[PDB]
Parts: sequence; structure tokens; C-alpha cells
Amino acid sequence: FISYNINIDIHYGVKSNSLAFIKRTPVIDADKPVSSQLRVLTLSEDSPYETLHSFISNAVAPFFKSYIRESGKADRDGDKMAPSVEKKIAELEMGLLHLQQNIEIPEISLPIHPMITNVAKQCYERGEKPKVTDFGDKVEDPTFL
Amino acid sequence: AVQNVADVSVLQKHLRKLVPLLLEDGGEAPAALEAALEEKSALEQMRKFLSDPQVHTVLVERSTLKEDVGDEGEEEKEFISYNINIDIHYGVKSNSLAFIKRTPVIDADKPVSSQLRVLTLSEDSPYETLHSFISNAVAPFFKSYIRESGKADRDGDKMAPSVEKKIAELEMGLLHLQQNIEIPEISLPIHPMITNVAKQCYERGEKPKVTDFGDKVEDPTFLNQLQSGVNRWIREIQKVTKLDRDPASGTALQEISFWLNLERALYRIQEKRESPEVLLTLDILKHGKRFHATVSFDTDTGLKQALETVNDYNPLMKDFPLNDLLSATELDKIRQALVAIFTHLRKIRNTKYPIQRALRLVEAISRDLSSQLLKVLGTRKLMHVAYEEFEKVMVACFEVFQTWDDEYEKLQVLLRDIVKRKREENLKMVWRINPAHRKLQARLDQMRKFRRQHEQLRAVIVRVLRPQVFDAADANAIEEVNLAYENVKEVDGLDVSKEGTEAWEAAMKRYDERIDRVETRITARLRDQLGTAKNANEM
Amino acid sequence: AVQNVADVSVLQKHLRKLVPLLLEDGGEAP
Repeated sequence: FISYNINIDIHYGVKSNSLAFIKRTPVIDADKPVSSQLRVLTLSEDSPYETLHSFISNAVAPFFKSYIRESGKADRDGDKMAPSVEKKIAELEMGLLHLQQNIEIPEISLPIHPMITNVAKQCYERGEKPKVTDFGDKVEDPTFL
Repeated sequence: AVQNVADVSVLQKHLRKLVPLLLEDGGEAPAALEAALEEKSALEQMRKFLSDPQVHTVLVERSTLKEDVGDEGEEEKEFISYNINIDIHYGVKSNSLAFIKRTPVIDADKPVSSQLRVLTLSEDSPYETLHSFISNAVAPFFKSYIRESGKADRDGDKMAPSVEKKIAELEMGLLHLQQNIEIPEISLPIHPMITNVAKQCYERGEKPKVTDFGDKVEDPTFLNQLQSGVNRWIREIQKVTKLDRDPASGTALQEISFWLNLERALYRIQEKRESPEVLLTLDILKHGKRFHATVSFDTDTGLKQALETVNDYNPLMKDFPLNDLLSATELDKIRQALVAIFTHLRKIRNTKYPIQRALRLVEAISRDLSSQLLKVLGTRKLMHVAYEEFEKVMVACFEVFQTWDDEYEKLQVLLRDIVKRKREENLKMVWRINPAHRKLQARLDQMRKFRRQHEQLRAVIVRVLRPQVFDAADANAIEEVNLAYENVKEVDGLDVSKEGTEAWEAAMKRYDERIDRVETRITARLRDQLGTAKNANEM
Repeated sequence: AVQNVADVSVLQKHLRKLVPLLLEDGGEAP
């Protein structure tokens, strides 16, 4: 069933698509185009490792590299901070592509039906063994089976 | 994976609906977009994008082109120009949309926007944007998986915590993001017709009047365009003012050079009407029902309070003692230059300069002190510095060390006098400088121990290891101590890192293995020569 | 900053018309 959730912060929900909106323009103005005042990101839950890796790669490698090369910053010695952060970005990409180890599915809850589970729990908490008899009519009802 | 290739129509309509709001709060798929969006140059581009399972970058932009028009009447004209790129780069005067394929081949049967993620470009400051937004998008978010996924529960893989640490290293490592772009000012981004009309109204030298604009002097949309232009002008000049350099993205030297440039530019941003053409621009704004733009040229764009905010014009005279310290290469010059910058700190208090910021600048200057004494150390040639010469220059650099501590305890006297100043002003206490200088000195002084150490041996060895001053062994053993000094020398030199000190420790542990062998020899000769009596050569 | 603030209605309708184009690939608000 499709539902909705609201988050002031940012949070990974499982099997729940996400849309993040972070203000590109810090000041808030109704006259200022709100959509052009905001910054739009989105995410679907398929594999967060490759998610982050590929998105940061194709988001910062060409943008950042092209802008540092073409804006004359490579000719400016005011900040040698850029090559250091280029190495930093490269090692981000390496570490995030290396994030391909585990499926992370060790054990999941076992669903059968709420009715049988609650009947068994209520007939066991008294101190008695559940059988075919405790369910009663539910053992031969085709729909419940 | 590779699947059916999507069609142009579906994604074209999707992006057409998405763009106009994100671009100008509306527009409903403007025809300028669709002109070159349907163009074969772009069409084959997105065909390759969808089909090729190797390209996952694309850039659709719409520049609000500032078309320079030479016709008399105005300066520029607003224009619309859609742009298509298969590689992504900073578009000038425009915000763009990038699309990354999460699946190497995308189809319409599965949701296209599910298999493809959208990015939207920032033109104001793309680097600051991308950094802050990646932080506020991944850091607590990768944190949420670090907790939910039980990566701490399974210690077999401990590389996700390290990649979290390196994400943090990025986010707190580059915060300037190439800050301080040195933007001094911009052009006049206001209504063009008024500026041009005033230009021919004064090139005649006849004081542009109220009437010469005609009905435009009372035309509402004209006037509101003037207001919007003046508002954006104050936007970029308050931008050039809000540039507040921090010690990083440069250095404290560069910080107070920023103070230089900022102050000498806000000397002219005190008002913005200095040019006679801008004087008559003030006059026509007064005439054209924009007298608030006039007082802006006096108060708002006439940013006089900047000077009041930056009354700190004594750092201008601080740049000279700092420069003396910069040129201070000889040890005595270094100490007296520290004294000089200290005395002019006594001077610089008069201005309301941020003392937390100021003495964190002196923190950067203290690491600069470490750097310049490192240059002096390279002059000393620590790699193969000669022992007695080395302890003599350690007498020199250690009197320089407790003297740096002399005017450093004097910097604490400065802390007391700035207690007086906070009694007159008050401000936040956090102004640590505490340098790494001692660490070098630490290594220095510990090496000095070593130095004295072997000198305690070697000269005395020249007699004590010598029999009654054993020839065969002790000749090679005096060689042992001397060439061991060489081996500790050939591996331990001017190594700045503490790993040099660690290799020094290894060097002494093997050195003192030899030395303890020498001790065993000398004690053996002792005991085998004892037993006679107490007097002189006996005991 | 808070000088003029976009209304709840306009931004919420913008999101209502924007989300289905992404999370349903051109769908309608559910």
C-alpha cells in the first residue's frame, strides 16, 4: 500500500521512496521563485552503496574537474585546497565502489497470519501447548488456510 | 542492466513539465526549450544516452541570455537560450538539470524517474552548494544505515565506518569551498533605458532633469524595474561585503591581506555614487520616484557602516611587524620580530578587531613560525648536522625556544591586557595559538639527549673502552659506536614527522645494544682487574 | 531569512504536481 511520510531531517526509509528538498538559496522569499529557491534530490531504495558511489561520481567528478580546469582556478595559487580535495574525492569513489560486499539479509521476520499468531500466543501465555484444537473452526476454513 | 531503450517522447514530456517551475516558477514548457530539445543534435544525444550502457551524465540548461544590444535606447536585453550538453559543467548565468541513469539502459515500461535520478545545478556558488548539499544529504543518512543495517553489529566489514569518517573528513575539511572569490563589484544591473537616457541627458552637460524621461518618470512598471535593479545591485555588493575570510583557504597572512583589500575597497563602497555618471544616476532615481535608491547610494549601497563594522584599521599597521617576522630568518631577528608583532598587538587593541579571530590568526602565524624555523633548520642541515656544532646551534635555537616562550608568556600578559580590553569590550575567549613548535623542539631536545648521550660515550670510550687508558675487540667496538652514530645518522635526519623520532628510538635501541655490550666488556675488565686493594689503579 | 514567506498552499500544490511526475514517472497524485 502506497503511503507518505514527512521528515524535517533526512532519513533512510526501507521500501519507501524519498524526495529531499534543500534550499539552494538560504534566504526564503515568496517573490523569489520557490522552486528556483530550492534544490531537488530524490532516491529509490535499490542498493544504497552503488547509489551513493555512482551519484557522487557522475555528480562531482565532471562538474568539479571541469570548473576547476576552466575557471582559471588551476592557474590560481590562492587555494591549493582543490587538488587535495580532488584526491579526497577519488578515494571516496574508490571506497564507495568497494562497498559491494554483503547483501545484508541475515534473517527476516516470519509472517504467517495475525489470527493464528495471536491465538497461539494467547493460548500459550496461560501455560498450555498449542495444537490443532485451539484454533477450532479455523483449521478447516478454506479462506483462512 | 541492459533493457528496452526508452523513447524520446515520454522523458521529453516529463522534463518539459519539470523544468519551468524549477527554472522561473513557471512557464509551462517554453517553446525555446522545445526548439533545440527536439533538435537532432540533442535527439541523437539522448538516444545514445538511453541506449549506451556507459554514459550516465547529461546537462540540459536554459540560459537567460544577457544579449548585448547596440541600438540606442538601452544597454542589454533579456533573452532565452536553451542549451544541450552530454558532459556536465558550470553553466554561466544559468541553472541546469542533470540526469544520472541508475540503470545503464533505461526503459519507459519501468518508471524512468525510478531508474534515473535528477540533479539541479546552482549558478550562484556551485561548489558551496554541492558540498553543503552532499553533506546534508548523505552524512546523517549514511549514519542512519550505519545504525540500522547493523554495520557495527557485523565487524567482519569495518570499511563502512571508515568511509563515514572520510565523508566527515571532506565535510569538515573543505568548508571554504574556494571561499573569497575576490569579487570587488559588478556592473549596473538595473533598467537599461533609464541609464541610457540619463547618459545622453548628461553627455550634453545639462543636468538630466525630471521631465526629460517623459511619462516614464511616473510610469509604474518603469519605476518598479528601477527598484528591482537597484535591489539586485545591493544584493551583489552586500555579497562582496559579506565575504568574511577565515584563516583557512589561505593563511593569516592572506587573512590580513584580505583585511587590506576589503578595507581599501569599502573605502569606496562607503557610498556608491562617486562617478559623475553615477551621481546623475542618483539624481535621476531621486527624480524617478526612487529616492530610496538615492539614499541607498547614500546608505544602503552607500555602505558606510562597513567602515563602522571594520574600524579595525590598525591591522593595516600590523601588517608591518608581521612582515618583519616574515623576513626574520636569523634567530635573533626571529625573536625580536616576535617582540615587534607583540608590541604592535599592544597597539592593535585600540581597534575592535576580533580577538578570537585575531589570535587564531596568530595561531596560523605560529605554525608559520614553525615553518620558518623549519627553513632555518634546513639551513642548519639537520640531516647530517655535526654533533658539537649541533648542540651549539641547539643552545641557540633553545634560547630561541624559551625566548619564544618568553614572549609567549608575554602573549599571556597580552591575554591579561586583553582581559583589560574585554573589560572595555568583552568577546569570546577561544583564541588558542598553541603551536606544534615544542614538538619540533621536543624532537630537537630528545635528539639533543642522544647527542650528549653518545658524546658521553665516545670521548670517554676513547679512553675507557681502551685497555687501561681490549685492542682486538675494542678497536672494532669504538668503530661500533662511531659507525653506529653514522647508522643512526644515515636513517635519522631532518625528518619532520614523528616517524623520524620513532626510527630514532629504533636506532638507539640497537645503538644501546652495542653500548650495553661495551658496558659488559668494561665491567668484565673491571671485575677481573679488581681484588687488589682500594688505592688508585686498584679501585 | 524571514521577510516574505511562501504560503503553505502554493508550495504544497507545487509538490502535489511535482511528486507524481517523479515517483510515478508522470502519474497523478495518489
